[PDB]
Amino acid sequence: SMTSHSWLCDGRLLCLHDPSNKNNWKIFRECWKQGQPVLVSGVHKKLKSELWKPEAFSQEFGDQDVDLVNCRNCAIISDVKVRDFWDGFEIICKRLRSEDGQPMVLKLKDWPPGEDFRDMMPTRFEDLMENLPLPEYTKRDGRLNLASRLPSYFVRPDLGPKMYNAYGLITAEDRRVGTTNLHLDVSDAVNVMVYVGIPIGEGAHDEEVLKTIDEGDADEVTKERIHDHKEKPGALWHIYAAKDAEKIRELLRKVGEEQGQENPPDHDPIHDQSWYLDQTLRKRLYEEYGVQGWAIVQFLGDAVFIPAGAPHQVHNLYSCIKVAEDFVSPEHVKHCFRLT
Ligand SMILES: O=C(C1CC1)N1CCN(C(=O)[C@H]2CCCO2)CC1
Ligand SMILES: [Cl-]
Ligand SMILES: [Cl-]
Ligand SMILES: [Cl-]
Ligand SMILES: [Cl-]
Ligand SMILES: [Mn+2]
Repeated sequence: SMTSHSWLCDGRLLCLHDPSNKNNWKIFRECWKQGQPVLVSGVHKKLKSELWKPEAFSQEFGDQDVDLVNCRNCAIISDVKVRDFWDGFEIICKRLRSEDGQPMVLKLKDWPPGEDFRDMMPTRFEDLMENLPLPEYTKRDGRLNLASRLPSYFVRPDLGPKMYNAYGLITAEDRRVGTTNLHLDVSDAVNVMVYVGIPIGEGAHDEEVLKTIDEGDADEVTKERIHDHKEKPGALWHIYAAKDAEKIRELLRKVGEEQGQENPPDHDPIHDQSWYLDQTLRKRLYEEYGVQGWAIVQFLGDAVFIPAGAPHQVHNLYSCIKVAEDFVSPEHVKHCFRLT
């Protein structure tokens, strides 16, 4: 039977099932006020699927100049054409190679650049903004989005949305690497998975994806979404409550010191965006500091709601296109205030 919602993370994560249900706010606001993330499934069914394909981005925009990041070692690949990224998205024999001769796991940096999404892609902008869930929170002029209503005493988010494009991590060694490292945002965000590319040429890499989800601490109901419904998993997230951010900084200062980094006692390892919490670090956070997080698998069409101030990291299982919009909910406006 169709149902309004369900629970993941053993009851700790709300999953809303109908992205356009006008009564979603009633279930949402109780979880959101407690500083929890929220998942909304089914957004892909509301979109024009032909606007979100890697081959269309390559054909329409392929001649623009961009920088890429090598996810395995953080090396920057400077001033290449954006088609050099898109044409290797799903076909592995077309990817740029490292010196070792392996195909690289790449992230497309800052594209479209700054606030240019709306100017470059007006039809994509319309399709996304008209179909975001919880529209009183997430639309630029929603009644519960304070972004446009705040004085300079508050840090205001840039004009969005922002696109996040990267290949899937592949090997056993890749399990310890992030697509996006641990960081926090002073605004709320909604992050939508609009396309998942399961490759060909090394298509059989499906069993290391299961070990990554399992070792990632994913709950038994999330594991059922693969085996039972054959949905496409895009990315493994870890999110932590805003209230736990200082204890995470204490762990990362102690590990930095153990690894012979030489850091002043006050430096901020979350702001640095230099760490990915692997299975060893996540267990140490729990055992030594008493901190539990949320392990979330984002499938095609899932919208992840990330609370302001919540530390979070992202690990792509397959090649992903994500589109995110920042907003300022009244529940979390304290996180962007410039005093006390
Ligand atoms: O006590 C709180 C509230 C959450 C409980 N905060 C202190 C830290 N904080 C900041 O430093 C601002 C300075 C400009 C942007 O972030 C904001 C949040
Ligand atoms: Cl909060
Ligand atoms: Cl467009
Ligand atoms: Cl709403
Ligand atoms: Cl990063
Ligand atoms: Mn973020």
